[PDB]
Amino acid sequence: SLIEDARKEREAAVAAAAAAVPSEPGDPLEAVAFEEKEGKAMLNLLFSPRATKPSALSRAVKVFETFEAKIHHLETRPAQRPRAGGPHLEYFVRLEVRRGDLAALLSGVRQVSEDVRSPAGPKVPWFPRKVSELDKCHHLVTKFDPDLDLDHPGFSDQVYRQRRKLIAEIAFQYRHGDPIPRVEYTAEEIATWKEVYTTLKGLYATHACGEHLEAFALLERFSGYREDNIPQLEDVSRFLKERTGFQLRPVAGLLSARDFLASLAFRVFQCTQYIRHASSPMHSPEPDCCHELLGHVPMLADRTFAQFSQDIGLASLGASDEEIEKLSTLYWFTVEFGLCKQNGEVKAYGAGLLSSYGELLHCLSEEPEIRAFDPEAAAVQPYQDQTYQSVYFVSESFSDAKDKLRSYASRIQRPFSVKFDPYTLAIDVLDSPQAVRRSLEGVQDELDTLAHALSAIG
Amino acid sequence: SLIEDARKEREAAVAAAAAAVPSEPGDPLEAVAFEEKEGKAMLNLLFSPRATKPSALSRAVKVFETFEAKIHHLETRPAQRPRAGGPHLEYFVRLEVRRGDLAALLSGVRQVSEDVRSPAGPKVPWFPRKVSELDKCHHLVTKFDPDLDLDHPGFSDQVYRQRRKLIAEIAFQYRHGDPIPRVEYTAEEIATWKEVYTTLKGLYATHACGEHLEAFALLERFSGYREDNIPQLEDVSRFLKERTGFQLRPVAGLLSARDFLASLAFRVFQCTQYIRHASSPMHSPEPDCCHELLGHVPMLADRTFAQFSQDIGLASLGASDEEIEKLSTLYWFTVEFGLCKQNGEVKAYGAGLLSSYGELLHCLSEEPEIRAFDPEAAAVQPYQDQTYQSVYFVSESFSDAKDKLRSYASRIQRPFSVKFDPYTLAIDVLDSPQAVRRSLEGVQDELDTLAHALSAIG
Amino acid sequence: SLIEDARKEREAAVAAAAAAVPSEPGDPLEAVAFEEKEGKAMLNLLFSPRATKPSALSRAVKVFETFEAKIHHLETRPAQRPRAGGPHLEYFVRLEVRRGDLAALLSGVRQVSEDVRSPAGPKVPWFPRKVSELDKCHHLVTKFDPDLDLDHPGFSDQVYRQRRKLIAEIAFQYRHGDPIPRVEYTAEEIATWKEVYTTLKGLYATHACGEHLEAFALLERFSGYREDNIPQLEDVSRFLKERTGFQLRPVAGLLSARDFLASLAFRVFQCTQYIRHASSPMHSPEPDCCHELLGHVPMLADRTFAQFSQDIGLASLGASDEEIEKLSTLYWFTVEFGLCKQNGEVKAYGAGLLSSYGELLHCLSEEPEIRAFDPEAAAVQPYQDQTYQSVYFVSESFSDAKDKLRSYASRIQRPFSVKFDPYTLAIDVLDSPQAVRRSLEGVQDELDTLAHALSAIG
Amino acid sequence: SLIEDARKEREAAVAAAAAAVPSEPGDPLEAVAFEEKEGKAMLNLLFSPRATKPSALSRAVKVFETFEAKIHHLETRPAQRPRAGGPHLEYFVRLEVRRGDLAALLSGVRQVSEDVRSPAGPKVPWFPRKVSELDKCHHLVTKFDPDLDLDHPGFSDQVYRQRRKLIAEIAFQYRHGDPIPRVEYTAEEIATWKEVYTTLKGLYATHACGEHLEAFALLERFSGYREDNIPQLEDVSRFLKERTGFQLRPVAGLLSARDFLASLAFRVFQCTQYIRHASSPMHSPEPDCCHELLGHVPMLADRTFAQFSQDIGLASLGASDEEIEKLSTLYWFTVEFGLCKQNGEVKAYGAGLLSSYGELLHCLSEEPEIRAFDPEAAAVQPYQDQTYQSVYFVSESFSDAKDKLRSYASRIQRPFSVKFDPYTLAIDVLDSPQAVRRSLEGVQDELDTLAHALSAIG
Ligand SMILES: NCCc1ccc(O)c(O)c1
Ligand SMILES: NCCc1ccc(O)c(O)c1
Ligand SMILES: NCCc1ccc(O)c(O)c1
Ligand SMILES: NCCc1ccc(O)c(O)c1
Ligand SMILES: [Fe+3]
Ligand SMILES: [Fe+3]
Ligand SMILES: [Fe+3]
Ligand SMILES: [Fe+3]
Repeated sequence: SLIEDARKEREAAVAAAAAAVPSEPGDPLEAVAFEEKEGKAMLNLLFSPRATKPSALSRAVKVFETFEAKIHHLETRPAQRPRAGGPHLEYFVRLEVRRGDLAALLSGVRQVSEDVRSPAGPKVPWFPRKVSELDKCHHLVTKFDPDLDLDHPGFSDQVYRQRRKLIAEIAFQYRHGDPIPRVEYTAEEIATWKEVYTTLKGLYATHACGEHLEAFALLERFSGYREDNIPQLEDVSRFLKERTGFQLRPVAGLLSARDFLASLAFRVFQCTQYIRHASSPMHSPEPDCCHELLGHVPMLADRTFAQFSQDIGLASLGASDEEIEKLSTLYWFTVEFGLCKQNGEVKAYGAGLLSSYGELLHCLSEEPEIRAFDPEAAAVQPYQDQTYQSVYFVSESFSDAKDKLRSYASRIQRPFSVKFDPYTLAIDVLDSPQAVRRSLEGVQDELDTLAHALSAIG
Repeated sequence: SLIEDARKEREAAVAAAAAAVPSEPGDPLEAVAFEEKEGKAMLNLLFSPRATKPSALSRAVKVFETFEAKIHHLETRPAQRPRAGGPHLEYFVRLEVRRGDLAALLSGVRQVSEDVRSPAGPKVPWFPRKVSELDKCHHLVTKFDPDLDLDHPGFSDQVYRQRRKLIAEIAFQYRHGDPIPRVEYTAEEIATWKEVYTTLKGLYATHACGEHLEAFALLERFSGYREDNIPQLEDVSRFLKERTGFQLRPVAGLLSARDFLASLAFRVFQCTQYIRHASSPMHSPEPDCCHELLGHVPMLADRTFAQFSQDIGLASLGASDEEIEKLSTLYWFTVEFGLCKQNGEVKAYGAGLLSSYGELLHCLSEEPEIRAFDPEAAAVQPYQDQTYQSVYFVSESFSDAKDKLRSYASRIQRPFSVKFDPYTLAIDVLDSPQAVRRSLEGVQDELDTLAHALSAIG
Repeated sequence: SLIEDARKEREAAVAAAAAAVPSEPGDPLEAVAFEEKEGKAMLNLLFSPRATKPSALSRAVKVFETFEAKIHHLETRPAQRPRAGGPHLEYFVRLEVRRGDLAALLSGVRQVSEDVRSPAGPKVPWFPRKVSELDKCHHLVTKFDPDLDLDHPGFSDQVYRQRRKLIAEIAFQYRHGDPIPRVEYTAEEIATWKEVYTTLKGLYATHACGEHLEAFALLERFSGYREDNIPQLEDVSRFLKERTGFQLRPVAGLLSARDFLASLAFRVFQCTQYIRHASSPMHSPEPDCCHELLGHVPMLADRTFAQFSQDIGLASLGASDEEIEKLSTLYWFTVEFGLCKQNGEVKAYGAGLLSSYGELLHCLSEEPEIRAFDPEAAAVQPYQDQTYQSVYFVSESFSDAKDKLRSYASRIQRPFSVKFDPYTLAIDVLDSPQAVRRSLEGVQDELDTLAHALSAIG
Repeated sequence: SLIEDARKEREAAVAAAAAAVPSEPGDPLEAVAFEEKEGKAMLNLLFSPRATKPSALSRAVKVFETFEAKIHHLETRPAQRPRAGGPHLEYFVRLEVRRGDLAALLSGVRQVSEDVRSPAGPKVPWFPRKVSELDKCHHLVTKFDPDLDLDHPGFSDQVYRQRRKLIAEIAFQYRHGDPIPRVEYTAEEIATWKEVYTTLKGLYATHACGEHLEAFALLERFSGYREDNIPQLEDVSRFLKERTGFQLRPVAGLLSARDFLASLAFRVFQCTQYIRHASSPMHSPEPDCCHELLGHVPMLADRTFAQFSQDIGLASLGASDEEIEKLSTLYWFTVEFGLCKQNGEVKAYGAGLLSSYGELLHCLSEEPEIRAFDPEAAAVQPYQDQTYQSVYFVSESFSDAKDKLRSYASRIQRPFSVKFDPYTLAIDVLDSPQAVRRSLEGVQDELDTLAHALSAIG
């Protein structure tokens, strides 16, 4: 339903854009996007006048100086000179005018251009830079939003509502760096956990990826994945951070696509503490604690898989809503439902595959269609809800998927790039060569250390 | 007094070696170092027989097979062939014999060699690999050890003893990953903190490094470095981790040199919660909470300085006690007492310099001797205790010190090398090329990401 | 016929091995391979005695010291300890004994082992290190060897024999660094060249790779590829060196597979000055000057293709005869007959494809089988002679072929590796980490230069 | 006298600039630098009008469109916004106008600005990109220029003039890629060569760098550096190319500073075939064949020294005349006269040091001043002519000099950067990130090859 989530997010965004028009029409000056800085407003205007004699842009620049505005950058470059037949007439302005004088001279600039817009298109969808703001803003932007899910199967029990309230309070009031508040579990949830644990463990020897099996074995040895005791979150978070360098974060409510992908970028995984309804233990209408504990968490213990997911998250940064949907679809057809070709046979590592017993049976059956993984194909192919998936993609080696994702991100246009810093666990934008040099200096230092090591050995 | 600490550690180690002889002399088989594995014992013997005709090593290897021992690696190579005049006769054995049969055939091997030893010298001083064991073992190895310091100035007040008990309980019972337990502060300690804060802040505008000043300003803005409220440890730890990727760890008792250097390697700094005695606010007999908060913590906020310290810690890994002393001396003459040449004039960034008002006055005065920093010279030059330092080293740029330390580590012999992983914050030994290739793969992946970024920009 | 050449070379080598046995049998000491150094002989012996009690290797090492031999390295390590079920009993010796005393004590060592051999297997097939020896030794090893080719079509004309004599004299007496001696061309050869040039150029607009077309256009513009004048070798060599960093070398006679691959490694291509027989202008029984000028030379102007060929040559270094055959087959199915998928359609870049008009027609026809390129598949699939090829491999991008060859070389076992130095155009073996560090230093210097450039730009 | 050469070159250049004014003054449109392309002229104009109300730049841009000109890039950005107090008012234009209409509308643009210039300053001093043009253009630019040197000591003999004619004909008519035309030597020159060879070899055991000594030994072993036979140029060129990857080029006449530095960049060294005058064998008024054969050639055989010289040459590319003088001075105080600190004592490797017996005696004497090498200090300190040098710089390790030169080039501003390609021995400008990525791809490929090698070893 995450593709549904991405579609809902993008349609909500476009509706907001569809509602971003002034209530009162009739003003041709309503499309001039501007922002105000230090009492004045900095903005931009583009003109596309045809032919060559009508070059009255002087009047427009006679407008700009009419109020002693602060010009950041004026430029003019008639089109069809660098490329012919694809661009159109344009000339770039960026200027700061007194907010009162801004409209006054924009009235005069209306005497120069009528049928064009500002040259600056979509600037960027905002994204965090460090883990701290990732928690702080995305809890503030996700405040006061309870989940109803009444029409969903079950969820009519008041005790379920109280448990949801408790989980929401724990997650929403949780800050970064803090330890996971331990949550109790009565007999019903632990019994359901025991049932699902037994049913899934008895079949995990089959159809499952060997990495998943070994990760599960190590976790049940250390973290305590047993039918009797449902594991908490702090212990598994510590284990993952220690070995795979990964950690979790409790969350509830309607998570967007963007925040989830940002979390994925920061090598942190959002999670929910409560589990599915006891009336429906075989499947859950919404992914729950057991879903991640058995579908996401185990295969997430792989260093290469974690790196691949992190690369996905990195590519997700600052991407437009369409690209967000594409990345969500790729996640669905790779992480939630992913197939591997190892030891000759095909095994399953998908989270959704590793979270539903019926889907576990169906995935390796011959009824559903299976094909080799393709980034673009997985990014276009649609999904289904409340029904078994019939189309699957297989990746024999996670390295192959990683490099394919590298290529996909490379061909994905962005006005910048993104680098991750595990030292401070931060994100440094890549829009000027100076940051590239800064990163390369550390790269060279690591290379020198490696050379010293190589000299030492032998 | 850390050079004194390193000297005490090495003399204790050699005394243990001086006490590692059997109580009963007269057995020429007491020097055969051996360890027992799986019911049998794996060990090694070397022989240096002169001339060339006495080559009765066959008898020794007639000894080895006399009990069907498990031979790991037998080798023989007469000396003076590769290098002449510096080595001596040797031949390497490594074998596993039944622990009962081991001594029985060693009796026969005594018929072959008498005046030689085992070929395996010092294997390695054990060191941790991840942060978890760094806490767990080094708290278990440092258990049940209270500090007396009665002869030290003050410390006769029972309330001071109770405060020391509280700090020791907090630190010794603190585990990795846990948040810092907040510790209260009565009027006396906060008043002393206010006094020292005022006295040091009023002079930090002078004689101090600009990095220290800006770090202090940022901390007092965010962490709350003010005379009224003494800052805690969790907040500053969070700040350092967020910006400089550094964290602290409470500790008490007699810290060795080795564990401190290992902590330094893991980008974690050991610290004490209590402060100096109110009777002696001008100086402390032992470094305290204010010492690190004002001497270590501020300058530690520098990315380059933190990296330099981390490189020091990395070089410290597995080093023999003599090298431990050398590294301690370098730390004393660089971190505790370090001078920088910036903006034309000379400023101070040393922790001890930035922790004593009298030493702050004395350091930039013309009475003490000042010279340019040299790694070897700082590693040989001695110290003094309870008195102002007269010899100082200056480093105009922390990068220069960093590369000099790189060179010093390069010329420092080790049977391996060390690499740091900030993703999982772990340590991977460097003794086989395969680990080098593993690291280089990630290096190449980062290079590919940088190339993609460079393609994107422009 | 190059696969035939590789097969002939390997069967000749094994026949020499089959003839490397002493004429007089009956001596169990005839299999002890040894070499003599400075009046003594350095060699090695292996023993595989079963069980554990028969450990009379002492007697063998009682043999070694019986003549005061010079022992380089004695080792002993019973098998089934590191790996069980695949190895067998062994222990390594390497020793130098007086050449007269060598056989005398080998007689005694025969009292210890009878059914085993020396531990050192195939050391290496010798290969050059620089361009100079590549010319000097491989002309000395290929001296006094005329080509007969009488049974081949044509070649009964005495004038053809005289032309072959002239070409052989020019090539065989040509030294490295010298300019190409210009060779005249009478009316017959230039007329045949005009005919083949017209026929191939009229069709090169079709079925041919765009890189080939542009390279041919540039060459005919500069080098002078025209039907009227047959181009010489010095001009095209200068052009290739200037642009693609490649050069040619005249050669005749029966070229082995090894020397050709070594030349390929050194970014130099062996060539013949004479052309095919006028009686058979449509096809040649043996590749000639026009074959390379139109099949090899043009596509060789590609930087990426030249790099790919150079990587092939690099992988060829020191490879055993079987691997030589594999590399030859890969060259045949990639260089001589290679298909590319560009601009949607499939084009041909194979040298043999680009050298035969009939094969040019046949290659893009639907009768022959066409498949995607696979390194292993192309290395196993056989060939045919004097008949059109029915099986072809296609590579959409030369980079894909390059990385596949990288992988193939990686999985190809060698006791060392090879690096190329275009500064001195030499080859440095890679068998010790020190050379790796030496190379990495230059790599880091280039990285620093790139960082300086990046800082400068912008 | 090379500093004199650089000074003469720069004063000639500025005199040409001082003579680049129109013969007829009085036209305020004579300073508008313009170039004509495809029948029209592309150029640029800058205006610095004070205050803010006089913003009549519209009129100037009303001028530009008055003839339907082709505008490449118009920009406007008032100063004091990004940086205050150091820049002045400016706005950038670059436009192409009909060459007849260009002056016509420039007349109107004179009504807008009078006291300013074009915004494009010095574009670049032209430099070659490959070895071929380096020879072709710099022989065409240096055509018909005989050397007089009559006032110089000796050189009154007609036979000397004839020898100079022969050398000039050989060098000036020599093309790249061609072998060195061998030049005969009568009894007088070979006798002088024998004398200087004996005198310099008898002292080269002293005061000389060990690298020079070993290089000389290897050359006299192979190339044939003996008093009886004066060595030619082709043999030594082959030797240097084979080992150090360096080659020579005959040249005569008044060589500029720029062409010499470009040659140095291309790892090629200009040289003269004739030698000094027999009347003055102890010293030469101008450097000759023996000077380079004994001063430049031997120490040039060092890989590190050759790399350092190549880095100097690389930095020299496109540098302005002042920077050319700086580089020349650095060459004089490093290559011509350089001191090294090895084995404890100080030795000499300077070319001029290694070319004059009297200067050889004087250099290691205590009369001249000796100091540690500094790039800036050597780039500012002046010289003397026909007299012994009194000031010398010493570099203990050529790597130190190399990295200091790296830093000096880094701080040297250029609108681009330079990279060398030994594969095709070419120069690729570094002004766009795409070329950086192209280079980095090959760097990564070499890294992958190194990783494969490292995997193979062990
Ligand atoms: N993004 C939609 C919610 C979600 C998150 C993580 C999962 O593993 C999953 O199956 C579903
Ligand atoms: N190592 C001795 C104790 C110590 C630790 C850190 C310091 O900064 C300091 O001044 C003293
Ligand atoms: N190696 C066999 C001879 C040969 C060499 C080069 C070729 O391009 C070719 O077609 C044939
Ligand atoms: N550049 C001035 C001429 C010159 C060139 C090379 C030298 O080594 C030298 O001493 C003098
Ligand atoms: Fe899931
Ligand atoms: Fe301190
Ligand atoms: Fe061919
Ligand atoms: Fe010189």
